[PDB]
Amino acid sequence: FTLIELMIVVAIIGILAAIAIPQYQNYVARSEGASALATINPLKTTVEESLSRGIAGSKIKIGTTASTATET
Amino acid sequence: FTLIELMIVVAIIGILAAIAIPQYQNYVARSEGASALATINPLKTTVEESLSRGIAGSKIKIGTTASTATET
Repeated sequence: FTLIELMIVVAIIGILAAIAIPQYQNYVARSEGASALATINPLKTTVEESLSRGIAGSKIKIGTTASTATET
Repeated sequence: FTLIELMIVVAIIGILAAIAIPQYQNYVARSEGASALATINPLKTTVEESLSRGIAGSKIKIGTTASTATET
């Protein structure tokens, strides 16, 4: 092992560092907003259809309970 | 043993000395800086990933304790 060998390794370590890391939280925030909008968008169909069929607005709830003829 | 033998030995001892020693603390300092940067560089990934997944910034600590769903 020579000192030139180790100094070249140190220089290449420094060069391999310093790689600029761009902003990434904006991408995550935008994806979260898109996911939320895509999650709550189909619920417009449920509310509108239930209101069209006469189901009371107070009877339109959120859950996995089996919807009856009066509750959705 | 002759005096010329010993004087040649003394002269070669003096010649074998006087070898200039260049600066070396700069190399050690540069290697230490590179090692520190390479040590703390991967911690950027941990912090960014934990913040992306919603883990609170105050919950991102340093240690070998097993990270839970809320602490990293």
